[PDB]
Amino acid sequence: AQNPNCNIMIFHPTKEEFNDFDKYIAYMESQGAHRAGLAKIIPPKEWKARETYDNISEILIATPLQQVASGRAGVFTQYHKKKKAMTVGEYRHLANSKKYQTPPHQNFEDLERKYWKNRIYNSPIYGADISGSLFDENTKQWNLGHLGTIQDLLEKECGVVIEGVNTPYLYFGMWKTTFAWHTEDMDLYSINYLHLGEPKTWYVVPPEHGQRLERLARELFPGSSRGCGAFLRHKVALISPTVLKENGIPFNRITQEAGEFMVTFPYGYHAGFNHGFNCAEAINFATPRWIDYGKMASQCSCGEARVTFSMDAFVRILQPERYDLWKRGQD
Ligand SMILES: O=C(O)CNC(=O)C(=O)O
Ligand SMILES: [Mg+2]
Ligand code: NI
Ligand SMILES: [Zn+2]
Repeated sequence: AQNPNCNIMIFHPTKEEFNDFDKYIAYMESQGAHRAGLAKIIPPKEWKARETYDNISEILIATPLQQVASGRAGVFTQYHKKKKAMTVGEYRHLANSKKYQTPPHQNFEDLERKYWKNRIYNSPIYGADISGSLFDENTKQWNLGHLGTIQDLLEKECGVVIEGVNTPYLYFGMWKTTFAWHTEDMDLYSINYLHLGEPKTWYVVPPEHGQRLERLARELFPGSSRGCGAFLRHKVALISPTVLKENGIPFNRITQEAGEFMVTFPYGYHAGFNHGFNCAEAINFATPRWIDYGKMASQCSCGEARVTFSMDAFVRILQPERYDLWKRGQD
């Protein structure tokens, strides 16, 4: 078995190997990359996402989210308070202000320590989940707006044609902005490209061990667990590496830098934080190997998780018994 310790793997494809996205994902899985739940892909030196980022300041963040925490430093939830719209140039200036800027630090490890010590005492503002793309239309390789759609994959594998579309999302971050522990909708893959700015630190649980994280979460968030049988779908819970180690939960960590891709694999729980002002682009995707994960994915029916238009068909086709109850949740 390849990668039996489930380590995060880092790949350096050549420009020739960067041509065929599907083939490269399958290659990474032949080497055991998926067992970690997360992989890093460093693009060939010849590649670029676009020519410059000098002209992005007028993108609008219609609904910036202030991420307010409750709990203790290693075990907390966050809720998202909606703020007034602002441009990316306005948000960048805010991120760099004395109130929000990254503190002085020695290295990524010192910064990580400071994040876990102090995150709960601040409420950073995240420009998350903005439909759009920063890839140039002429970028032919690993262009996250030009990937094979999940609807087309389902149709190719299973023969059924379904409604829905699959487009990317932009994330503008600042110091301490946080992504809570989650897997993707319908336990899909994700791919995330850090276009510019400061790094993003990731934590990940191997898919084969995801239920250990879920059992810890039920213990640590007992009211939330009574409310919903899949409450990590709400994407609000944080658990620190120290707490994971104390409870024996297998995980790994890695820091993504500008210019790098990360891939999350089906049922790979992940969480993390931004180091400072940055911009990432991410999208879900599927492969043939996903279908069995999609059929088994948990679902939130309590009503809280509320998701995209395209999830309907995935539930309806892959999970027809659950369909009815899940759709009650969504309506
Ligand atoms: O970058 C973020 O805030 C969150 N990203 C992801 O969970 C992802 O790409 O799958
Ligand atoms: Mg602009
Ligand atoms: Ni994700
Ligand atoms: Zn729920």
